[PDB]
Amino acid sequence: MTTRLEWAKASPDAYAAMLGLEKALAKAGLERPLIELVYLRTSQINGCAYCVNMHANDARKAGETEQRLQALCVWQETPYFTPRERAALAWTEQLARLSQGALPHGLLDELREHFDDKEIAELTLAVSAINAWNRFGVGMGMQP
Amino acid sequence: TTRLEWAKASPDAYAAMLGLEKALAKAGLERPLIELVYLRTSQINGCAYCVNMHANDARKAGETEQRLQALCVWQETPYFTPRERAALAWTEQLARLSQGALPHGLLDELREHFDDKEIAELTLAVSAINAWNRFGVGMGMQP
Amino acid sequence: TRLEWAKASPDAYAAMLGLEKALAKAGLERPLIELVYLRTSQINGCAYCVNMHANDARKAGETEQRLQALCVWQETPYFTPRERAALAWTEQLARLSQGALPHGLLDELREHFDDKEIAELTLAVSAINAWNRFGVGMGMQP
Amino acid sequence: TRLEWAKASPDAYAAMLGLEKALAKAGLERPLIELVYLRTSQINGCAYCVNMHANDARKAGETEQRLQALCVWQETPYFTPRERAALAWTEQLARLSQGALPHGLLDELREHFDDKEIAELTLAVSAINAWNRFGVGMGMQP
Amino acid sequence: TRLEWAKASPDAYAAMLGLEKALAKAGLERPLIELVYLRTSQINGCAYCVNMHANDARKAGETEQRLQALCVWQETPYFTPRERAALAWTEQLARLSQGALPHGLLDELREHFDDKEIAELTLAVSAINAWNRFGVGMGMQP
Amino acid sequence: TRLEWAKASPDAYAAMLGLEKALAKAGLERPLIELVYLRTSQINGCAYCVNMHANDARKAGETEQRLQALCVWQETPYFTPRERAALAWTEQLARLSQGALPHGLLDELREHFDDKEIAELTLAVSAINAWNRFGVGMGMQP
Repeated sequence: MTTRLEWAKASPDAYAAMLGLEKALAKAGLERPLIELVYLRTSQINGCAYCVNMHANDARKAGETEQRLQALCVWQETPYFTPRERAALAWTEQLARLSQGALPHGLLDELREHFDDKEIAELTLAVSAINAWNRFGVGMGMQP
Repeated sequence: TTRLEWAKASPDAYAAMLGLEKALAKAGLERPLIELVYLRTSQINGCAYCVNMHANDARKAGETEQRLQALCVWQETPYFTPRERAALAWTEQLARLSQGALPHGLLDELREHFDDKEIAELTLAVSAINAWNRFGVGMGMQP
Repeated sequence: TRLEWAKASPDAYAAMLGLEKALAKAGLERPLIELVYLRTSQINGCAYCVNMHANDARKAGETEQRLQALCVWQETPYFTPRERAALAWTEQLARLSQGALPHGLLDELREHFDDKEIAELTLAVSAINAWNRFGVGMGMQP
Repeated sequence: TRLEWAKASPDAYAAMLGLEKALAKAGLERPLIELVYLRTSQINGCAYCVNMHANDARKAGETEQRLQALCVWQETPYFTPRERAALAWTEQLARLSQGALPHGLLDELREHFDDKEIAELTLAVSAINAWNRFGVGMGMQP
Repeated sequence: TRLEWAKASPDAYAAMLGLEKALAKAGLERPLIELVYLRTSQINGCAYCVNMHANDARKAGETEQRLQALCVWQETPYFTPRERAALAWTEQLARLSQGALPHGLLDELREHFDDKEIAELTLAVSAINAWNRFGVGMGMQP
Repeated sequence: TRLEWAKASPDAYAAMLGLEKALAKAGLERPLIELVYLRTSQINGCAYCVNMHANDARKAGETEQRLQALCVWQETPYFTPRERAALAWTEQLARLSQGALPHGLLDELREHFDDKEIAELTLAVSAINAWNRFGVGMGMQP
């Protein structure tokens, strides 16, 4: 990492609070490989190069396949993802671009074809946290 | 009103999110600035639950009907301090992170008004409301 | 202001005031017109109009809760089905430059308004769209 | 038309007609106004107004080359520095809902128009923006 | 032009011409291809191509009313179902960078065209999208 | 695929292949071309092309760090000045439907490439844009 402002040095509290997001999802029932896809697809949408690099590397270390890794930015028209992963990425895409308009009503319905309500909160936790990391990532000018 | 009571489905999720709130309660950054950050991001993201909560909180604190109504269109008004306007510029750009690059001279601009600890706390504020909005919209919360 | 356009062109101003005279004599509820003006001025980024029409709406006894929730009205229970159908029209027509409007849309507001009300709502929308272009164009701050 | 808005509200029709009376009296060139009208109608997707104003410009003869190049006017050499300035304005005010307008813009047109003219141009912009909303919303088709 | 690219790379020019050579041989009707070419060049902001294909279309018959209405074709009564299907395809493939194609679109197209004609329509779309890229990139003017 | 377009139109497919034959004879580095193809397909949403060009880039060189960073290339240190100039051109021309090309942009790539190289680059950009339209349009999946 290179950065324009060492935000964990300047505010240990903020850094500790953000780790708390990670600590809660580390405990989550939701699969780590799904979460990695959510982190990776979100960081791509948000243009956070540090987080893209980080989370591609982690998904790959856990053996994520180069085929799914390269195709994730265009997942909709690929045969590579399960209906469960696809519902979670639809959620991810829409919630990454929340500034752009209303979220479709039936999206949460589609999720619950594939996930229980606890998984959905954990999923939304993951979206929420990466969107948070990306904002420090890009705002503080961090680079891989 | 909600479609999914997520704080009950995942107590860990809720605590962690409260964690962000506990950290900003300890922040040096002023609460009335945090309220405008929260209210404005909530407007941008279309979180009607959060817009309602944070408008209400700013007002009780609080904080002036003219500034609350003008906030959505702050840029072209004379109601906000140079420092508030630096933070609101930051807030607008970071709400719309999916939409493109961040103006590369922008962080330099809020360095004219905040120190680095404050920048970090501001970005924490920006990041937390962005997160709460994702919950408010995702779970279909209404005022 | 950057350019006092009413002094520059008295004719333009009186044509613009004439829009207000036509809808001052409209059978459409004033409080609703106020919400059309405020929402449109929000969408178009006209601080002068936002301040003016929030202030007039409040003066006329609109609620703070409704005034602060207007920008996110879709996901609130504060507005009547009638107000909601007008605000959906307001929103689409504010953004006319950004694509087609759904054809089912006029049929939908037809369920809430008669044809004279629709025509009057559309005048309201056009007028504030008009006022907003002068507001922003000429650099008016509130 | 799906809805006879002039029949439904005679006051709306008369107010709008009054905007056309003000600009009929204005100093600003008619051929410039027809380009403003046609370009806005293109951006707003009002097929009724595009057909009406392209026909009217052709009738006053306006020049098929300029009519066909209007929609891409920026990278053509068919338009004057004064038309280009008015068309930049037209473009920005059509799209007012999409964000703020660049502050240099009003400064730039003051290099080509005096303040009375700017007020008349802006009236033309607002007027056609208004007609387009009636045209599209009421489902007019040529 | 800012860069005479055919001279710089006669090979590039030769492969680009090969697109036009294949479409010359196509079953698909020339007047439809001109509309596709015209509408794409409008959308992509290539004034060079706009000028060229409006001119070609007209000198081949085709009708001032249809040429002025092309840019708002959707809300006009001027175009056949066959042409409407190709223009929707054209609009969407012009704006490929802006999101996904409706899955229904190809099926819709299949009601009016055979698969050979679709392939040829896609070639046409692809070719003008290619020509506009040189046209705008190399700073060519009409 | 939803439509075997090479069988429906052998002539379309031969023409498209002739674009690839021309760029195979180009001086422009193949590694640079695979990045332009890959980045364009990402932007245009062609999963078929993204798979193919990710795979060919990896075969041949080239280095997971770069493949995964490409979609966010601007904010990485992984790409050379020459490559960054070509990727700015690629991004802009991918999104031609969205506005005017920045006016100093050719002159910037001109600091890194001679004119032949910038007919070849623009040929690559144009060809992958064309391939993406067949891929998305015919509903091809990897």
